[PDB]
Amino acid sequence: MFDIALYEPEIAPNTGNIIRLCANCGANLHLIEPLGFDLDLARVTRHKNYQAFLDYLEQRGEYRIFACTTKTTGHHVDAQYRQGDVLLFGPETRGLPMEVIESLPMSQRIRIPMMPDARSLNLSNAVAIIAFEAWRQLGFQGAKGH
Amino acid sequence: MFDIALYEPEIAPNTGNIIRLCANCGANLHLIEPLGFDLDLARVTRHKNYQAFLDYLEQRGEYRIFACTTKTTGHHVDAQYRQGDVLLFGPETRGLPMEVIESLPMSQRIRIPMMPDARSLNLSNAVAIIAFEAWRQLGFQGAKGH
Repeated sequence: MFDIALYEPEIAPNTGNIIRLCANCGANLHLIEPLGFDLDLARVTRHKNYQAFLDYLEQRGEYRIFACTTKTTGHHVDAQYRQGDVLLFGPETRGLPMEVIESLPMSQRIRIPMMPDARSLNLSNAVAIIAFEAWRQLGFQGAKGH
Repeated sequence: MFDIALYEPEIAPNTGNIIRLCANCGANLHLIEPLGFDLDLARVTRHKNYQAFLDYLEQRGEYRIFACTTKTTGHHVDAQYRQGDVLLFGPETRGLPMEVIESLPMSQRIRIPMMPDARSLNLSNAVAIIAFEAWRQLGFQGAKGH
């Protein structure tokens, strides 16, 4: 239904959790280099840089990049997901650069609700939250017993 | 709006992630002993056993225990959450015992959708998924800018 992309991921254990998460919801995982670690992987694709990631997507049919950012008023539930959507996340401590975020329509910028004075989410929990909202809107197509 | 409870949690790093997660959605965290590790914590309460956990809840107004289990046809989106609900999770590798699950109405037993042949979810990702679905149904009451 959709894919997950990590921009320059930093913490290997998080990328480990996100690989398992991708198997549970049927997503393939895109890692945009450079990684903060050295690197089952049958659903994992590495891209040299953001532009190479875009060049790879153009050849593979319909897509939209939804960027996880605090720099928006729209939450992950307000977006309307479609087959081919890609859920993009920056490093846990830095988020995505402005040149990536500003390349996207305002409606493809999504923030996860949070209480005032809370710490950032663990990246893998943020992926799980957005991935399961996309999958909900797509009727959990592919789920066991469904 | 709601609280999270871990039955005999095993892996400390997961409990760490779930503490941060609880701060993001405004939940308090209940740990039902024994823990698999020795143990900010201002929102964390330890209970000697399941019955002590129930004795603590009875004195603190309206509640329902929703148990995360594969032993149900109903998914986390089919449940209708209310203020006072408690989201209960067993250890990642064992899940909850039958004597806990069977004490609950069938509508308080929830499973997260998953692809056939996927590994179990990391516990903290399963908590994030159910916690953010409850919070969605409760209008993300308390969220920044909301």
